[PDB]
Amino acid sequence: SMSVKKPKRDDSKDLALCSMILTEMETHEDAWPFLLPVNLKLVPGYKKVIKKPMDFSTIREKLSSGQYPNLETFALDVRLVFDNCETFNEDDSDIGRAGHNMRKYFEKKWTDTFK
Repeated sequence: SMSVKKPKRDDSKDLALCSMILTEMETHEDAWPFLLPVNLKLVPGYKKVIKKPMDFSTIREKLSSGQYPNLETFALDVRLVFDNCETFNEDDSDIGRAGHNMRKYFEKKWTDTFK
């Protein structure tokens, strides 16, 4: 509350560390469904169904331009990529499996870097 604060957690490296995580997600062999925005002209149903499209290149541009206020807004966009994937793709599909694999990969890096 006013003039009453928990001890200051050092967040000065968060930007660099989210960049490193994002690099590792970018270079994973199962990243290919997620590297670029879904083409809304060429994929029937996507525009109407997925209210907030997100992809790794969009996260990279947001990260590089100071559009994440803190490390949690960064995690929310990464998770959005996988949530969108599950919304549109069957689990038993190459893309559906890719999304589960990448979500697992991300959540481990996230816990190990920050928790």
